[PDB]
Amino acid sequence: MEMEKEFEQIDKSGSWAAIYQDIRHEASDFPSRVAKLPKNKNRNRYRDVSPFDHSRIKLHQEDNDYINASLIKMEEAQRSYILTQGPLPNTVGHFWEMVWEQKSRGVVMLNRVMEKGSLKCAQYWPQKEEKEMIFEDTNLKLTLISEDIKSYYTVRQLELENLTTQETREILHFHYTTWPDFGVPESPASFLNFLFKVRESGSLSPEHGPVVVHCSAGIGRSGTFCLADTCLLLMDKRKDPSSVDIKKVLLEMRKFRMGLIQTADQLRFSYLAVIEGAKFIMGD
Ligand SMILES: Cc1ccc(CC(=O)NC[C@@H]2CCCO2)cc1
Repeated sequence: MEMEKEFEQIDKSGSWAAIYQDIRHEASDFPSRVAKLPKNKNRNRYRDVSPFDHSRIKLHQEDNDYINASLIKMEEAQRSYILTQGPLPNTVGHFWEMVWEQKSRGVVMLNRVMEKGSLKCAQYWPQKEEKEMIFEDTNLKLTLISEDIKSYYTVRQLELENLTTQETREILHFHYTTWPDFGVPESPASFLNFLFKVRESGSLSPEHGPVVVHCSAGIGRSGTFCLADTCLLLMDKRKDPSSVDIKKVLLEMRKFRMGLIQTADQLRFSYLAVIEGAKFIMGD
């Protein structure tokens, strides 16, 4: 069923809450035993958000291999994403270790460091060229190279150096800065513009490791980003773009990380973004 029509039918009926709870009821339940070990309590931002054991990212060290991050692998779309929480004071070094080990080109950030008067994430990147960061726990150095500040997002060029081997790589930081403290944006225009800038960069392409995507918990805004990308890619690839079922794509992605899309408003926003993006890409 053409999603634009399904959309107006849910809107006129006002059944967004009922659709959203049907998804919550049908979603996969897999074990998260590593996340709940007592040695990992200070590696988790929220007690109710854990990566499944089968899909979790492992750090390459014998000590403790645990990070709150999951590999979302979309077989038909031929896209992979790592979804992770906003790093904590004790996990900044683990975060950059994962970026290095997985060969990611891009980091996508969908939150501000402070929102609603509370800290949503650590200040994990350098704000001035001449004041670099050193993560001694993981033996990495991070330097700000350049910064391009626009109305809805900022793009930063970073240099990450493995101090062990003296290898360096360029990492692009895509920071969406205007998601509101409450609710979702009114128009998906600036979010779609942002997604097309990440795509243009090569960060989402198969010649690199998976893009690292985060918000505060790594399931809400982060969920919206990968559901919209994968849905628009499937509409490009298939003979009938109207066969793409956004609820079925979301349940497939929820096999790999729990809780993706946190509210009925985020579900409605995801529909709006896909419906609108399907147009501009090929003038519909
Ligand atoms: C939350 C958090 C924790 C740790 C760090 C790393 C850091 O800034 N370390 C200090 C020296 C001064 C120059 C090189 O690094 C950043 C952010």
